[PDB]
Amino acid sequence: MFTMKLQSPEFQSLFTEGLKSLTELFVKENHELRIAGGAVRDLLNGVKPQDIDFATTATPTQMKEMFQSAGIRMINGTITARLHEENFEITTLRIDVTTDGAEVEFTTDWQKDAERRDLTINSMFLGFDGTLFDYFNGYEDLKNKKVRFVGHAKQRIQEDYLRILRYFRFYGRIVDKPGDHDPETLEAIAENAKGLAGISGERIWVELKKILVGNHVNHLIHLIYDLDVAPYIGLPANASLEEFDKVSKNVDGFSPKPVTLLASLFKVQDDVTKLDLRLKIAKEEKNLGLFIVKNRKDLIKATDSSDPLKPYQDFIIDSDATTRVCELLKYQGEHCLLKEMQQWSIPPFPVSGHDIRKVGISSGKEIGALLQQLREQWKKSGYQMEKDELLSYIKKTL
Amino acid sequence: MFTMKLQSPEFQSLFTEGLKSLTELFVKENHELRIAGGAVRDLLNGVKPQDIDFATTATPTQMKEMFQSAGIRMINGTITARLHEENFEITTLRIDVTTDAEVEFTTDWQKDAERRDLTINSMFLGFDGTLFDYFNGYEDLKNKKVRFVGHAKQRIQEDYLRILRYFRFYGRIVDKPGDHDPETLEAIAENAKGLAGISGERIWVELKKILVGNHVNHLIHLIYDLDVAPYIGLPANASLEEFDKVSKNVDGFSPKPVTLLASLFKVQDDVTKLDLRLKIAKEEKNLGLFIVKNRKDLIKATDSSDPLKPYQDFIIDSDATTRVCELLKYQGEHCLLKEMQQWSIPPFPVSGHDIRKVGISSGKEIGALLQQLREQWKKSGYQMEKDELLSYIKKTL
Ligand SMILES: [Cl-]
Ligand SMILES: [Cl-]
Ligand SMILES: [Cl-]
Ligand SMILES: [Cl-]
Ligand SMILES: [Cl-]
Ligand SMILES: [Cl-]
Ligand SMILES: [Cl-]
Ligand SMILES: [Cl-]
Repeated sequence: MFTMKLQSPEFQSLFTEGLKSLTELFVKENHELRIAGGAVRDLLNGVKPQDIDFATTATPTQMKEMFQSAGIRMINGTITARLHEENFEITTLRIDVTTDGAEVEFTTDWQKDAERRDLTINSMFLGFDGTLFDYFNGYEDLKNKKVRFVGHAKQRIQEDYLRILRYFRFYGRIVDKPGDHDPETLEAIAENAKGLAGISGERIWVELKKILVGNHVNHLIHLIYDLDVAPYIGLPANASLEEFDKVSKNVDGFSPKPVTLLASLFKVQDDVTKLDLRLKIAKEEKNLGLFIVKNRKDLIKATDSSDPLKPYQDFIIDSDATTRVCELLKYQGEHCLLKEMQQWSIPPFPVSGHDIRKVGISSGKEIGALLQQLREQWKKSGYQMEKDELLSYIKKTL
Repeated sequence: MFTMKLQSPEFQSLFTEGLKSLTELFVKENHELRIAGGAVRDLLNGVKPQDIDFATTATPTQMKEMFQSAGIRMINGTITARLHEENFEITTLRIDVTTDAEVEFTTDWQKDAERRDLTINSMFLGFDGTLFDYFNGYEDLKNKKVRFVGHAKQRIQEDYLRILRYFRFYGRIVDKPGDHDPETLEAIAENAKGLAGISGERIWVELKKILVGNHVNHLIHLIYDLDVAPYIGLPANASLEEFDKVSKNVDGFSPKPVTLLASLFKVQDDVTKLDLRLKIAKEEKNLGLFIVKNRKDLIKATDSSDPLKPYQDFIIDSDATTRVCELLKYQGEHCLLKEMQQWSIPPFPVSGHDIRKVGISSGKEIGALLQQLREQWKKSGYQMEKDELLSYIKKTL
């Protein structure tokens, strides 16, 4: 028969020498291997996936044995094999066992493993021929832009409260015009938001960062506040949503770091330190937040000036600074200054003691006095004058 | 009082704007600065020195502060300053600390002199021309004596490369070779094996200086006689008769070091073995191979119209000129060497359009006639010019 199979440049680009060797090994050893989960959703949406999860009927012991006998190196129910300088993370199909005191049972039933997954658009498998295995209407849901739980929203949320944030993230990722949400899902989120207080800051921060750099971040942050999710994920309860609205417009299209956008919710430095206590963020992330909150009102472009970028250049010359300044320029919506700053090479002071000796000066004190005069001119020019102009200038002084 | 100070054109020639600026700086900052080492020996021998070693009581930290404070550029216990388009390498006086390498800075000139190797290299010269000599180096220099500060055995064992230094400086200062201090020869012979622990790069630097310096014949003989040869990458069974002939052949004609060395090599494998030990440059290796391969067969066309022709043919058929000129030096062909060095490689002087003119229009016929002329031109030793070749071909037609 003829049947529908996926074909695209995004799918084709996955078939590296490693992947071809892996798929041939599993065929040879009579174990089914398929792409699973988020990679499938990405492929169906026309995007090459990264960090693919592969799924198999082989148990972890069978995979170990097979890789061992085939001379294939393993790294790290999941086994990671390395073939042709590429890693492949492969997980045995499983069913969760209900316990009072976490346990799974391996299975070869693809439909049972699909039923374990959260959202219908993430519950699908793809064969390497392009056959789609879809047990929960995920394909139709994806096409209709519906973000829906496998089974009942309340039950799936109460199994892992982080799925509240996943709902938001995938909604941003697939929806075109935001606004339509299933009321049973919103009800489930609002009633169970408090469950997020029991989830690690690390897990939350991973998802929140994806929401912040993803599409429809304005809609989603508003919904997070509107459903009272915000307090349980380390966000201040009384944020300036007006500032967030301005800043989200400012950074749109300019690849903000997640903390850049999050800082528009912070009134004071203490909100960064409170967020850190909850979400356990990296030093770089915290310092970025403090930098923006500290400098957003005062470190601003010069107006009626020869170089509007001069205050920012000063801050950089006087002292990681460039990254922080560029984020600030995004935050402030200074689109016509952002790229200039990204492309600005920090110039050293271009005049040396020797340059002054060459114009006839011999005294150390006099050389230092002249260099100081030249540093001031150089800084005054917005760090733009070069050696000859500066030396020309000093010869006049003399 | 009146005292003896050095005065010569060679000493005066050092006093550039740079050197004057440098000396004034050290006086103003109250640090003694003197010329040291080999530059002093050269000056005492009547020659302007090239890569002068300056010595000072100032520490390296003091010199960096002095130069920075004065806006003077430093380059890369030694500090190098650039003033008035010239570099000056200045080293703080030091003493070596015995360890199971470390030094201590000193302001005692005599202690730094005692660290130096040979008495003729252990002196200092003030910029007024005062000589500071703690180990009889001036007397040894005038008497042509190459003598260690302290005992030869102990100094050689601190740095076995000092064996080659002894040879080098013996060739440099002695006029009639033959008198060697027996304690020094004994120290060399007993410790020659220690050169096996010295890197080939360091050895090759010194060996090259010996090969292009005076009295190379005596020195290579002494290297073999004292059994230093096997430890510095030379073959044990060399043809010293060939060496004697070639050292006489190249004398006065500035041989490259490998040109003279190749006279010790019986076959190409000796070049390859020297290279394994001494890690020589590709051009140095290829010169050795060229000489060994060609010395017997690439020879002048005796009793011919152009004796140089074999060599010219080699160059035309394909660094070849440099290699051939070294071969001519090797071979003692003094009456051919300069002619080759001044020979411009001539292009074949006739083109197809010359054959066309008074031609001949067929491309095929043009190429046949040009071939005939290339042949006459080569036959003539590449000296016939366009007009002579065209007259020749007109006759042929
Ligand atoms: Cl690898
Ligand atoms: Cl958790
Ligand atoms: Cl507000
Ligand atoms: Cl960190
Ligand atoms: Cl600077
Ligand atoms: Cl060494
Ligand atoms: Cl012999
Ligand atoms: Cl030609």
